[PDB]
Amino acid sequence: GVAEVVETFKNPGTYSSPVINFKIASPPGPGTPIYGPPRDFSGYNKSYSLAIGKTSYYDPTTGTKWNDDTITPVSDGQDIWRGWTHTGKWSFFNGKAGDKITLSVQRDAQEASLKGAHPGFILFWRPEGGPLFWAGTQDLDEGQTALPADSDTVIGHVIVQHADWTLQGLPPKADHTAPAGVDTELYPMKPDSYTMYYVDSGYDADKYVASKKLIMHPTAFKGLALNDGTAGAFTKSITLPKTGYYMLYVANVLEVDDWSVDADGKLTTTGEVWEVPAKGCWVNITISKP
Ligand SMILES: [Ca+2]
Ligand SMILES: [Cu+2]
Ligand SMILES: [Hg+2]
Repeated sequence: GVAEVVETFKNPGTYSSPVINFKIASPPGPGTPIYGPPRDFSGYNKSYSLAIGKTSYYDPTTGTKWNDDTITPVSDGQDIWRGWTHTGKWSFFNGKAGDKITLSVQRDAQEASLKGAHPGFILFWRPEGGPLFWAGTQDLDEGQTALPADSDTVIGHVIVQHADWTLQGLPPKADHTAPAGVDTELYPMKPDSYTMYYVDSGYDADKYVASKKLIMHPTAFKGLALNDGTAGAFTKSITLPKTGYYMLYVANVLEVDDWSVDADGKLTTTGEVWEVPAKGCWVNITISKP
């Protein structure tokens, strides 16, 4: 591994390369929007707070699973539920090859004792070096010549958490470029495709109640479990493999007594750990150096 998941563009569609926003902080509602500052962690020792949806990270409500064909036995890599792109929250940073940093997500100071959050993340590298405008994708098909402020494209509405992610069949694009340094044999710049290269991912595996279980796959994400004895938080050391622009996705794993997905793919749970206030589930992402 890692697996590579290859999507086929379709607009309207799940894999329509929709735009994400780096300020939106309010929970999966509307609800009435809350926007904060853009979550740029460039320079590091930055920290931002925002709300994450109940099952966003490993999300049966997506009705979508993928499978990871790089796991032996392949049985162990199947029916991996996707995360939701838009009930997670997106951030970015610019950085340098070899940069040694530490990512921490934990319950927000003001929710410090409410049980619920089991944050996880995915970190991607975008060899294009910056936000990617692509005309004819979902939210850029109305004559736009640029991305809206504080926004960027991602492949689709339901995301893979342990794979390189490729979109193919895009409206032909003559200016799909990378900067001078990028090895375009390893990281090709296609007229009709782009890839989000996997960097790292993990989630908080510490339960609030040892008898309970996480809405999480039995085996496929074994390498991604993060255990530190503290429910509601994880920390992770990350060395940046490349110079340039990184895209960070953070979302939530839900703890339950039991859960089930019925024939019509409806999600049911019992005994949810979810003591979450009117304002929603708030976490704080900090990237520090070191
Ligand atoms: Ca933990
Ligand atoms: Cu979405
Ligand atoms: Hg919560």
